[PDB]
Amino acid sequence: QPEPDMITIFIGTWNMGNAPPPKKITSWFLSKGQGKTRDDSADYIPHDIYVIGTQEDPLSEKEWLEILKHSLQEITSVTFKTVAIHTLWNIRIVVLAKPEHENRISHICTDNVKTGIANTLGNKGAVGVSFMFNGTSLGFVNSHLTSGSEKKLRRNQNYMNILRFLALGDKKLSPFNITHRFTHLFWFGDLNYRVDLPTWEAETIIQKIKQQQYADLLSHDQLLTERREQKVFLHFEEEEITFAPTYRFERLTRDKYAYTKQKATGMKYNLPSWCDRVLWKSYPLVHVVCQSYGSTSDIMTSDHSPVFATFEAGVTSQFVSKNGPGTVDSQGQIEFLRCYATLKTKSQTKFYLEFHSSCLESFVKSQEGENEEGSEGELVVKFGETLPKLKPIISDPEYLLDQHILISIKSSDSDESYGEGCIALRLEATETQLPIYTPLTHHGELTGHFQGEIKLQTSQ
Ligand SMILES: OCc1cn(-c2ccc(Cl)cc2)nn1
Ligand SMILES: [Mn+2]
Repeated sequence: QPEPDMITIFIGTWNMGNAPPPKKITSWFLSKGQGKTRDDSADYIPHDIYVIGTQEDPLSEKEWLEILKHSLQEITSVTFKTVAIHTLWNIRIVVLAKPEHENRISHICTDNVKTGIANTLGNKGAVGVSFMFNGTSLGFVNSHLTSGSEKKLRRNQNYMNILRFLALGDKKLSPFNITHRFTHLFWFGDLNYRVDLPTWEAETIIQKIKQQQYADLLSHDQLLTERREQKVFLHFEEEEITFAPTYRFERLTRDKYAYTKQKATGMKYNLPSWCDRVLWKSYPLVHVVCQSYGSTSDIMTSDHSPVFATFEAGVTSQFVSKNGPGTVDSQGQIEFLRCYATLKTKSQTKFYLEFHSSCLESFVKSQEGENEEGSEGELVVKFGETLPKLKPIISDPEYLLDQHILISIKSSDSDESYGEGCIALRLEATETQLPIYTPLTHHGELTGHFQGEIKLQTSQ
């Protein structure tokens, strides 16, 4: 029974509005309703992994797991296995997988982050799950960010705190945050970004929605505008939105947006918004294709509609050779030529690189680079031909071309990372000098770039 090279992953996010779900929620898991929906012909075909994020979830873990498993069994006739469940207050993540994957899934981690301070600490934050699926690392974040149209900068701060403090994946990857630890990272939730249009335009927005004319609304979506200005979710993807705003509905129908200020809203307007979102970030040149992104029409217990997204995701096998794991394969090597880092820092410390990859027995430290003053005031750290030759554990090109090298540029003075990036080994050629490039980020913000050339030697 061969190992898969692709799986499908269902991501769901639903702010349940502290109400129990209705008796049938199968439309969510089938990707049916509005937007990019799943073909009817696929309805019986189970996804490999279902990741359910809820916010304002009033249920116990046991109660929700029973509903989820019985929903999936009804759809697929498969009894899904529980990989992980983690709850912070009323923010929950459930990961379910087909039973055939039980011996493919390992290194399961869970964590949460509480955002805010005093007044603003106690109900917002994020839960996350990570695990290995054979050779592939997968991370999942469900966040409930700060509410309110006039709090986009707080949401961006919440994002920055979650990606800095959520402790998932391989703890040896000490320079790297969750945005570099996984082959595929999915980040979803009630992100709470709003359509930034005047209050007076509420009924205009509603009439645009009823015409299915979303363009003038999406052009004011705070998440899209903050992402375009590189304020949040740098280097993440989101499928095009083709479904109506998922908030704020009158409960028990979907015919009515409830936007007006009420004592119950703290006298705030809740103009129709795409609060409920799914984004992803995958290592360079790994297959990931969004196959659905939409909202249900028939689940009306909450003032939010559920959102679904499904993905094809490339996965690799747990590779064994005669040599690695547990030794190197002399027939393999990774060389870096004419490499330099460009950093936004004012600092004048010397810098060194660390190279981290599961194709190495352990991470590799470089010698210090040569600082030059770049023309336009930047710091250029030149490594030229000084970088260590990396010795992968397996030389087979079917393995090595699927791997990735994480790079951290660290201060010699403090050993603190000034920038992290990732280089794919999925090269156009072996034994050939080829350009490489990654942006560098630190705690999610752009700090520079790393570029040069690479020369990969495989057994072939
Ligand atoms: O003790 C290790 C461990 C493995 N798993 C697990 C559960 C469900 C699936 Cl589908 C796969 C793996 N849970 N704990
Ligand atoms: Mn950090």
